[PDB]
Amino acid sequence: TLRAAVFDLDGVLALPAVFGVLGRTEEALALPRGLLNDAFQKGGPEGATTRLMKGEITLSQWIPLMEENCRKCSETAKVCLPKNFSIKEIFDKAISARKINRPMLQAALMLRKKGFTTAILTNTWLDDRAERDGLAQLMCELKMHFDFLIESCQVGMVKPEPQIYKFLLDTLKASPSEVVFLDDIGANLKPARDLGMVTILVQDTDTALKELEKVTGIQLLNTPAPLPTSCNPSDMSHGYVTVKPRVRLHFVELGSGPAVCLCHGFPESWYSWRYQIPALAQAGYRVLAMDMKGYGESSAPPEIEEYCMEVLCKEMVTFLDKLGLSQAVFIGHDWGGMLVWYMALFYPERVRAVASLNTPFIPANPNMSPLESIKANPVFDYQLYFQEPGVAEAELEQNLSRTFKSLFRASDESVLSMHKVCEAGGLFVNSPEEPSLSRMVTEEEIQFYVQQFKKSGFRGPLNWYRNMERNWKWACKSLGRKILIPALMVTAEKDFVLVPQMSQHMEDWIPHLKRGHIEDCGHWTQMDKPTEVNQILIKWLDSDAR
Amino acid sequence: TLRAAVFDLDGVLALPAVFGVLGRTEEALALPRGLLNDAFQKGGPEGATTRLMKGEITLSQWIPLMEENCRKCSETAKVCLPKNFSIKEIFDKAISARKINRPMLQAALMLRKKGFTTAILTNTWLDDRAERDGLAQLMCELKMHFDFLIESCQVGMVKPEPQIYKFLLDTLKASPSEVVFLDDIGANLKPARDLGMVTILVQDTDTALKELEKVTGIQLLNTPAPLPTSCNPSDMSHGYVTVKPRVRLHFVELGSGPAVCLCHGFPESWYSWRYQIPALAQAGYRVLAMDMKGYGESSAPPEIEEYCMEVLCKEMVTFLDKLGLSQAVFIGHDWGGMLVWYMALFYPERVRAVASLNTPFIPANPNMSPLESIKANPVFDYQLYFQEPGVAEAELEQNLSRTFKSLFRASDESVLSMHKVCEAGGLFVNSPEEPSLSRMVTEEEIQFYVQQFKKSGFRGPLNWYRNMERNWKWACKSLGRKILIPALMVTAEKDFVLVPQMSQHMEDWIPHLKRGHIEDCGHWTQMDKPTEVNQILIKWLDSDAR
Ligand SMILES: Ic1ccc2[nH]ncc2c1
Ligand SMILES: Ic1ccc2[nH]ncc2c1
Repeated sequence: TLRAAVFDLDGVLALPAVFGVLGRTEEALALPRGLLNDAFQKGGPEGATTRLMKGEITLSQWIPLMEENCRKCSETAKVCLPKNFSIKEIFDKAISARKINRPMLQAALMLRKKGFTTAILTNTWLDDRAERDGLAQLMCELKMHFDFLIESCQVGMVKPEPQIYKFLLDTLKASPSEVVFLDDIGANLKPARDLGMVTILVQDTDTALKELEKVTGIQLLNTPAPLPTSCNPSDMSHGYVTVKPRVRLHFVELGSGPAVCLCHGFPESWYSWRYQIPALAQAGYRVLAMDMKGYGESSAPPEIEEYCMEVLCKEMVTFLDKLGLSQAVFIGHDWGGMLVWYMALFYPERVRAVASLNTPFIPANPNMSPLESIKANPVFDYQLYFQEPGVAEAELEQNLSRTFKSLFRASDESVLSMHKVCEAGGLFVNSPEEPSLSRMVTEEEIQFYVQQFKKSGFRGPLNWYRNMERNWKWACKSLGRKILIPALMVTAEKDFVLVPQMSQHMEDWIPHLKRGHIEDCGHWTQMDKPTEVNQILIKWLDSDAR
Repeated sequence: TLRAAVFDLDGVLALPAVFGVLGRTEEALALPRGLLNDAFQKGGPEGATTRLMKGEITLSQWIPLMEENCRKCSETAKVCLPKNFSIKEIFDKAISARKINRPMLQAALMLRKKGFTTAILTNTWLDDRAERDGLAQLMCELKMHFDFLIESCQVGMVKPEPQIYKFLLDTLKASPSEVVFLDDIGANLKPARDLGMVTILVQDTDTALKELEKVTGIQLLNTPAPLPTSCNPSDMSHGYVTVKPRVRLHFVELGSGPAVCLCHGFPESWYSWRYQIPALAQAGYRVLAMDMKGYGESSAPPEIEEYCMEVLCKEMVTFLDKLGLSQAVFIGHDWGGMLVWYMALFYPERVRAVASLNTPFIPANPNMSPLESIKANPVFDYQLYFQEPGVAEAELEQNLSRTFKSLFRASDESVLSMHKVCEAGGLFVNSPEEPSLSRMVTEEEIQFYVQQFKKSGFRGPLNWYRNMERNWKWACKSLGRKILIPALMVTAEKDFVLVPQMSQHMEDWIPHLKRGHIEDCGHWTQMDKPTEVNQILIKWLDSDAR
C-alpha cells in the first residue's frame, strides 16, 4: 500500500532529458552518432561525470575534463570536432532551456495533498558557473512542494548505486512496497524495482501519469484547475518595524526584486494575500504583505485619530524609511485600496506604481459632508452602523468563528443583506448562529483569522471607518491633483458594495489608468478569484512596475 | 542660547541651487538674461510655481504651466525659444545633477551629536515624474540624519510666508533665539530673522560653516574624519525565520537590491555590522545582518552537534529558501568567515559571491586530526580552553560587562594574552576586574552585547568550536573542489590569531581570489576599521557581486 512518491528531476520533473539534447547537438553538428553521449558517460563509475555527480568536483572543474573526453571519443571515431565547439556553451544553453514539467509537478502536488510523502531524488552537480542562478531558481521553485530533496552531489552517492536507494528509504521512513519511484532512466529504475518498489519508466508524461494514477488509485490526469500556492504562516519570514513609540508594523516577506507592498482591507490580515504572495515572489518581486495598523501582529492603539488616512499614510512612509526602501509598488484591497490611492496622491515619489482591487478612486466632494455622501448610497449603511464606538465591536467580537464565516463568502452563498443594517440592529441579525463553510475557505483558514483577532479585536479595524470628516478635510487638499504614476483599477463584477460602476469616472483623475475586471467575483477578491487576481497583477507589474 | 539648527535643502544641503542652473541654461541657450528664472517665478504667490510648492498640483502638472510661462516671458522679451526646448529635460537633468553637500551634512551631524535638534525646512514639490526615484533616494539618505523634515508641499505653506516659520517653531518646541536658520535665499531668510532667529546666508559652504561654528561655539570645520553611520537597534526592521521546529533565525534588514547576508563571529551579534549595514544599503544592496545560531534573538539549542558546519550551512540554505532568495552574497568574519567559505564549497548555486574578514580558507588535512592541527599553533590554545563544556561558559558568563570590555579592544590596548590560556586557567586570569573602555566602543554598545548575551549565554556560541572532528570529516569531502565563484579575502595586519600569513596559500584553491588588507587593524575588524571595511566591501561588491 503506497504512501510515498519519488520523482527524478532530469526527464521527470524538468524537461527535457540530457541524453535527448546531447543527441540533438550531435545532429546539429553532423557529429558521429552517440559521440557526445559517449564522452559524457566516459569511464563510467570511475569517470569524470560520476565524480561530478558525487560532489567530488564542481561543474566548472568538470567542463575541461568533459572536453578532453570529447576529443578522445572523436580521435577513436576518426573524427574532428570544429574549432567553435564549446562544452560550456552547449551545457549553459541546455540547463537554461530546461523547464519544470508543470503536469508532473501537479501530480506530485495532488499526491502530497492526499497525504503522500513526496521526494525528489536526483543525480545532480555543484554548480559554480557564472549562470548558476538559473538552476538555483528552478530548484527553489520545485523543492518547496516536496518533503525531501535528495541530491547525489550532497550525499556523495549516485543512481544506480544501491546505497542511494537504501538512503532514500531511510529518509522516507518507508518500506519499499510503500514507494512509487518515477525515473526516465531504465538503468536507474532497476535498483528501486529490485527492492520491491513500484516503478514507472517515464517517457511521455501522460502515459507516466496514467500508470501513476492506476497504481495510486488517485485522479491525476484531467483534474480541475488547481488553486495557486498558498502560505503556511509558520514557514514565512516575519518582519517587524517600529514606526513610532507606540506603533509597530508586522509583515510577511517573500522573494527578491522590486518591493511590492500588499495592503489588506477590513476586517482582514496579511493572510488575505496568501494566494498572491508565492505567485508574485515567483514572478520576480519582493513581497511585503502587511498586517495593517489595528490588525494581527501590528499594534492596535485605541484612539480613533490613530486610524485617519493622514496618520496611516505617514506611518507607511516611515515603514519604507526604516526598511531603507526609496519606493514600493502599493497594492491594496477594500480599506487598503483607499490607503493606496492616498499614498499615490500624497507620496508619489515613494510609490513605484499603485493598484487597487474593488476600491475606486473618488475625489472628495468639498460641497457635501462625508456623512451626507455615505447616506446617499443605501449599500454604505453598514458604515453608519460602524460609527458608534462599541456597537459593532460587541457584535463582531461575540463569536469570532461566526463573524469570519458569515463575512467570508462567495457571491453565490451570502447570508448577509448589508441592507438597512442599522434598522435591523446588526450585520448578523438574520444570519445563522452556525454558518456553513464557504467554498472559498477551509476551517483551518477561518481559525487563523479567529486566532489573529483574539489579540486586539475589532476596535482599531472599525476605527478605519471612524475618520470620515478628518479624511475628507485632508483629501480636499489633493483636489487639484491628478494621479500620473502607473495605476491599475481592478473591479469585481459581483461586489455589491464596491460595484464596478463606482470606478467609471476614474480616468478624469488618472488619465493613463489601466484596468482589470473579474467576472463572477464577490468582495473577497483575493480568495474568491486567486488565479485571475494573480494573472492581472503579474501582467500589470511586468509591463508597468518594472 | 542655541539648541536647534535648521537647514534648507536647495543650495544648502544639496548642491547646486536652482537659480544658478536656470541661469546656466539661459547662457547655454543664448536666451535673454533672467528669462527662465523669470517664467519660473511668474505670478509670484498666485503663480503656478507657488501652487506646486504648496502641494496644490504635482510636478508633472506644473511642467506644461512652466512651459506656458516661458513662452509668454519670451513673447514680451521679443525672443523666440528654439523647437528643441524642453522644461522636462532641463528639470530632469538639474534634479539628477544635484547631490548632497557632504560637508554641510557633516556639520548638521556634529550639531545633533552635540545635542542640537536639527531639521530640514524646504520648499519642495510632489514628484510624479517617471524619474522621481532619484529624488526619493536623496531625501531618504538626507532625512534619516535629522529630527524633522518639513516639506512645503506637505504642510500647504511656503517660504517666505510667516506661518511656515511659526509652524517650524511649533515643531521644534523652541523659541526663535534658540534657532540657527541656514538658507541660500535672502528673501527666505528675513522672516526667520524678523522672529529673532540666528540666520546665516549661505553662499559658499566654508564661509557658512565658519559663521555656524562662531555662533554655536562648536567645531565643524577641519574636524577629524567622522565614523560611518551606525544602527539604532530599535529603529531597524527585525526579521524572524523558523528554519526547523526548534530553530528560528533572527536578522536585521535594510536596503534594496542584491541580498548581502552578513555573518558575525564569536562571541558577537548582528550589531557587530552596525557600521556596515547603512553604508551597504546606501551602496544599493539589501542587507540581512544575522544573529547566527546560538546568538541574540536567534535560537540557541544546547546540543553540541547543532553547531557543526554541515547543520549551520544547511540551515542558512533553508533561511534563503524560506525568504524566497535563490542567492545571496555571503560576507563573514571570524566563525562567520569560516561558514561563508563552506557555503561557497557546498552550496555555490546559492552563493552570489563570498567574502571573508580575517578568516582564511585552509583545506582540511586528511592526514592529521583537527585536534593535532590546533595544537601545532600556539595562538589557537584558547580553542582548547573552549573544548570542555561549562569551563569557558562559567568564566565568560561570570561578568558580561567585563567579558565584552576585555574582548573588544583595538590592537593598541589589549589586556588578553591569548597565550597559554589553559595553563593560566582562563582568558581573563591576568585581566582587570574593571577594564577600561576601548576607543572602539561606547559603554552603551557594550551594554547592548551584555543584554543580548543575558538570553542564552555562551553555550551555543562556544559549541561552534566543539565540532572540530565533525567539521573535519565533512570538509574532507570537498578536498577535490576549488572555489570558482567571485571571492574576497580581507586580512587584518594586527590580528594576532587570524594572522594575514595564514591566508597566503588561498590562491591554490581560489585561483581568481581578490584581496583587501587593513593596516593597524586588530581582530574586531568591523568596529576597528569601519571606514576601510566599508570602502573594501562596497568596491568589491560593485565590481564582482553585481
Ligand atoms: I465588511 C464588507 C464590506 C464590503 C462588502 N461587499 N460585499 C460584502 C461586504 C462586506
Ligand atoms: I575570542 C578571540 C578570537 C580571535 C582573536 N584575535 N585577537 C583577539 C581575539 C579574541
